[PDB]
Amino acid sequence: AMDNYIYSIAHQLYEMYLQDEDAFHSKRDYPHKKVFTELQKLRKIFFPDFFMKHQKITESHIASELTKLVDYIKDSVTAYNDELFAHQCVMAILEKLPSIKRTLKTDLIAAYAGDPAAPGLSLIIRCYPGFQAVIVYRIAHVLYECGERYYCREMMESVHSYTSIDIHPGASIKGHFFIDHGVGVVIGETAIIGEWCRIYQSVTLGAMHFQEVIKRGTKRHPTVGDYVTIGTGAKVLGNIIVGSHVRIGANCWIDRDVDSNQTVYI
Amino acid sequence: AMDNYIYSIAHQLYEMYLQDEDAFHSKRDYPHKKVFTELQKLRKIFFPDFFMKHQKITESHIASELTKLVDYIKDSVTAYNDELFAHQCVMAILEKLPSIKRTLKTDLIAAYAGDPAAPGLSLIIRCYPGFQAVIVYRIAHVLYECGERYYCREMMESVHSYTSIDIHPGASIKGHFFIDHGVGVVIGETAIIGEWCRIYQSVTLGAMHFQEVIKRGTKRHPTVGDYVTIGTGAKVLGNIIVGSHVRIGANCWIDRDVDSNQTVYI
Amino acid sequence: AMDNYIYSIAHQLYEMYLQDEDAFHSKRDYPHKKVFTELQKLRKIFFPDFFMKHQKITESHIASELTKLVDYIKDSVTAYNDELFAHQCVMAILEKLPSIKRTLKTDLIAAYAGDPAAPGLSLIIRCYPGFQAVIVYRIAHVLYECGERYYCREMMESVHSYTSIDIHPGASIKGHFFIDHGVGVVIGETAIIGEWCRIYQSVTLGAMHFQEVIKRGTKRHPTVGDYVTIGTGAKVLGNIIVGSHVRIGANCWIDRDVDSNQTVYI
Repeated sequence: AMDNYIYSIAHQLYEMYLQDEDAFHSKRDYPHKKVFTELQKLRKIFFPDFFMKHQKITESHIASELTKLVDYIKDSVTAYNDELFAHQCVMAILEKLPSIKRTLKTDLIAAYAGDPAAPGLSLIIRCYPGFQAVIVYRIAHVLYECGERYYCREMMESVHSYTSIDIHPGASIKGHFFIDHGVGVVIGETAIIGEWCRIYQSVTLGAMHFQEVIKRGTKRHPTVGDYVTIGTGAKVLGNIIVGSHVRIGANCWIDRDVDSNQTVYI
Repeated sequence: AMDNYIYSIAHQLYEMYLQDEDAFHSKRDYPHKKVFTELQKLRKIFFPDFFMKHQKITESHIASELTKLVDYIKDSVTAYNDELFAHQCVMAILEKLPSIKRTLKTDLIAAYAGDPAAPGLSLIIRCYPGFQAVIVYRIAHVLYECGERYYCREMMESVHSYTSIDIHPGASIKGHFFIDHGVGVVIGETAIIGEWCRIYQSVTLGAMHFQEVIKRGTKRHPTVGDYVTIGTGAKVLGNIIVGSHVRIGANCWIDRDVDSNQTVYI
Repeated sequence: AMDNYIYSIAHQLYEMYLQDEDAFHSKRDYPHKKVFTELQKLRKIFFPDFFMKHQKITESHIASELTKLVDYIKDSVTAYNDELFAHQCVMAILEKLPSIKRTLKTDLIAAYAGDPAAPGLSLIIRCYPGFQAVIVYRIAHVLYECGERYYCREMMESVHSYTSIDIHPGASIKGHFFIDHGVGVVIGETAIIGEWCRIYQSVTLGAMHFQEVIKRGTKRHPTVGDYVTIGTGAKVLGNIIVGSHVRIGANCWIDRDVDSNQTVYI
C-alpha cells in the first residue's frame, strides 16, 4: 500500500521533471558530492539532472530513491515516536511532495532574481546553502504539521551544521523565498514569512528570553508580509508584525510592529 | 595502571548513569549519527541511553569507549607535546569526568528551562549544538588547565566546524550554561562566565585588536557574573566586568563595566 | 605535457619547502584529519611537515598529490565547462602556485602577529579556519581570473560549509591577510582588499539588494586599503572606498567612503 502510493508520487515527480522548463534541465554529468541522507535524496528526486548521471535518470530509479528516503524517515520517526504515527507522517510527506517541488522552483527563481552573483540555476541547485536549507525545511515542516516534534528538529540540525542556517521546522514560509549567504540565520518555531522574502546572513526572526522554566510554545516570533527584505545583521524579535514591501537595514534591532511600504534604517 | 584507573572512572560513570533521574533515561533505540571522535565518545559515555542500543549498555562497554577515547586523546596530546605530558593530561581528564558529568546535567537543565522550543532532554542531548559544544569544551578545558595549548585548541576547532560555535578552551565557564542556536558565538581564552549564563547566536565575549606582533596571552576578555543573558548579536569586548542579573540587548556593543541588576539596550 | 609541467611546479614547491624558515618546519608526525579534497591536497603540498608523515615527504610524493589535485580540479572544471577551458584553467593554477605559496606564508605571519591566542604557526597551519579558507580561496581566485564561474564558486561553498566563512572567489585579496574566528564572514565578488587586512567574525564586505531580476555582476562591493581592521559584526556595504589605516568598530554599519587614518565607532 505505501509502496503503491510511493510509485504514484514518484511517477508524478518523474513527469513534472520531464516538463520542467529547460532552465531546470542539463545534459552535463556533474561532480558527485555526498551529503546528509535527507538532503542527498531530496536533491536527486527533485532536480535529477544536477545530481544523477544522465544514463540513470529513469522513472524507476526515482522511485527507488524515494523509497530509500521514505524508509529512512519512517525508521527515524518511529525511533522517536511509534510506528503508526510514523506511517501517517510519511504519507503526509508523500502527499505534499509535488506541491513542494513547485514551491522550490519558485525559490530557485527568487534566488536567481535576487543574486547579482548567480550564473544560472545549475549553481544554486547544486551548491547554494540557502537552497539546500529550504529543500530540507519544506519536508521537515510537513513533519511538524503532522505533530512530530523530534525527528523534524534533528533534520534541521543537519541543515544547521552543514550550512549554519537555523530554521525551526514549525516556521511557516511561502514561496519565492531566498536566504543569501545564510550563515547565522535563525528562524523561530512560530515565525510566519510571506511570499518573495529575501533574507541575508546574520538575520534573526525569532525571540530572546531574559532570565526570571519558561513557558513552552505559543505564538512568539514575527509574522512577515510579502516582498520583505531583511538586511545583513538585523534582529527582528517578538510576536510583532512586519508589513509587506518593508526593507529593513543592516544591523537593525526590530522589536515593535513595522507598517507596510517602509524602509527602516538608522 | 592507567587501565585500572580507567576501569574505576568507567565504573563511577556507569553507576551515576544508573542513578540519573528518569529525564536522563530512555528505552528507545535512537538513530545512529556518526560525529567527530571526541564528541562521539563523550556522548556515549555520559548519556548512554541516547547513543547506544539498549542491549549494549554495560559497565564493560562504557570502559571500552572510555579506553578508545583515552588512547585517541593521549595519541593526539603526545603528537603535539610528549608522552609524559600526555600521560599526565589524560589522568587529569579521567579525574575530572564524574564532575563534568554533573555539570553537564545542570547545562541540560538550563537548556530545557531556557528554550520554549525544547520538547524534552532527549532532543537537547541528541542534537542541540550548544550542548555538543559544551560537552567537548568541558573536556578541552581540563587539557588547557594542564598547560596544553595545541590539541585542546584543535578539539574546539572540531566544535567550531560542526556547530559554528567558537569557544577557546581556556575560557572558564560554570554550570547551568546554555548557548541557544549558537552560530557565530565566540568566547575568548581568558573569558570567565558564572552560573546560569544564557547566550544567543552572534554573541562575542572576547576581544578585538586594532593594528599597531601583539603581546601573547594576558587577561583580556570579559568576566561575566551569575544569571546573565546576552541577546542575539551583542559584542562584549575587553577586560571588563559584567555583574550578575544583567540582561544585555540584541546587537549591543559592550566595552565598559556593567553593574549588577541592570538591563542594557538602546 | 601537463605532466612535465606538473613535475616542474612540484619541483619548485618541493625546493621552496626545503628553504622555508624553521617556523614552517616540524619533525612531529601530527594527527591525521581528513578534509574536503581541494583543502586536503593544497595543505599537504604547501605545508608538508604538518600533514604528511616525515618518512613520506619526498619530491616525488608531492608531485603525486599535485597530480591528484590537478586531475580532480580538471575533472570538475570540465563538468561545468569543457575540456579545453579546463586544460587552460589548470595551467593557470599550476603557474600561480609558487606565488600563492609565498603569499600564504605572509598570511601565516599576519595570523600569528594578529592573534594573542596563537602558540605557533603549526596550530594556524593545522586548524585555523581563516587559514584553511584562504588557502582554497587563493586557488579558486585563479580559476575566477580564468573566467570560470561555476566550479570556483563550488570550491568556496566547501569552505563555506567547513568554516562558515563565505568568500566569493572573484574577490581580490592581497597578502598578510587574516580572518580571526571567521564565522559569519562574507566577502563579495567584486570586493578588493589590500595588504595587512585583519577581519573578525560577522564582518561583511559585500552588498545587499532591496526588492524592486537584478542586474548581473558590475563593481558593487567595497575596496579596502592597507592596514585596515574591521571589528566583530561590522557590515561594510556598497561600491565604497575604505582608505588605509582605518579601524572600524564592532557592529558598525558602513555605507559611505571612509578616509584613510581614521577610527570609526559610536
